[PDB]
Amino acid sequence: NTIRVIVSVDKAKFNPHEVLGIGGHIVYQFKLIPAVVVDVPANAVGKLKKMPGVEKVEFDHQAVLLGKPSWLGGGSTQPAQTIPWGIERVKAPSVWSITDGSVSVIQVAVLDTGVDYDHPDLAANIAWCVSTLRGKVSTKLRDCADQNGHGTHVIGTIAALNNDIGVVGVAPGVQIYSVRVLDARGSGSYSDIAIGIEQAILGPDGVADKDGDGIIAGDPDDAAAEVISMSLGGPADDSYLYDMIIQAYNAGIVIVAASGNEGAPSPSYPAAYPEVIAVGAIDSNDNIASFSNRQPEVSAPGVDILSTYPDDSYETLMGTAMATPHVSGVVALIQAAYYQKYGKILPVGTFDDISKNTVRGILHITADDLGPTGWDADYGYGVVRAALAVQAALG
Ligand SMILES: [Ca+2]
Ligand SMILES: [Ca+2]
Ligand SMILES: [Ca+2]
Ligand SMILES: [Ca+2]
Ligand SMILES: [Ca+2]
Ligand SMILES: [Ca+2]
Repeated sequence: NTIRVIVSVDKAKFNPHEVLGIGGHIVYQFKLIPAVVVDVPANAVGKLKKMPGVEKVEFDHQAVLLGKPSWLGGGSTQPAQTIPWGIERVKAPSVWSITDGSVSVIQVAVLDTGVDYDHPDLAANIAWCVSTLRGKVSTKLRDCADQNGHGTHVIGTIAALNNDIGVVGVAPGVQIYSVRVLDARGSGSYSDIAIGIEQAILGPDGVADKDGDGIIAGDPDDAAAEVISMSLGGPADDSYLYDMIIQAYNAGIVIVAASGNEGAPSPSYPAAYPEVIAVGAIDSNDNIASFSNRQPEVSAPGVDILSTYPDDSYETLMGTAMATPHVSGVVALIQAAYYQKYGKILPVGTFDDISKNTVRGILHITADDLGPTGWDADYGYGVVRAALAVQAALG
């Protein structure tokens, strides 16, 4: 009866009453790209096409969480802090006395099923809690809360607190924007994801560049996250989503996503974009996971990953979804350390980068090169290493 559709518009010519006229609804007018999410009856899609200036009509595609409960089972096994093997594998703990992410200009946004925001091992690091489900940006704690468990896990992988209890993240001091883009079942429309990406550059104040100097990420006066981490993917590549991705990147934000769990020969979207670092999964033997989609950029612990889980609990999951937050957390350390030393963050790399000069190049060079020498289709450049990466960033 009604269908959701994302129109790419001439914002000069385009009038939302026109769609309202044809029985439609306006879902979300993008702040950062000339586009608008709409509901139209099926027959109107014709009409919608040359509304002035509707220049492109794109359908709303489905993306899916990329982490699942592990074969080995189980919880936090002791009433003290556990360090999950993957945290130690990506060489995080030795960085912390330099930084643990707690540099205050630095935020990581995590677009997922939501967060258990008052989790005793998360709560202090959760700086903003948004949902974008169904096109409506909500900031109600009841809407922004994790109905699934996955985003809670993925977040504790980046940022669980270094303390008494539970687990610890790669960056246990970094601030987290939780942007709920996937429903209770872990399904998400691209539109909601695109909006989430926009919410992550806007930050809590709804403005991309308050103060007008074209510095977004790494700007103390702006609320923009510096990392957007997506433990999700789907098979569709739409141009308004890719445009949003180019908005993030241009803001100087590092974008990180799961390669996918299908054993496919290349990454899903958004991982498959040049501007995103595609992350594949290793196990505790440094073998590539056979589920891990091939031709990632880097790989990271992704099998039998103990992390935070609702409600105030912990669980062990697996997938390229679990690998991803290790990479994101390793970026957060890079940028935090870099900022703490120089007045400034590093630029996002490119995929090709083998320089000490960007986040991505440093990643690529300090990674632990497993399998065949150099970048390979299983490991990418290899397994990411916080300690060596932060040493490069500051050397
Ligand atoms: Ca802890
Ligand atoms: Ca600024
Ligand atoms: Ca400024
Ligand atoms: Ca920031
Ligand atoms: Ca709770
Ligand atoms: Ca290799």
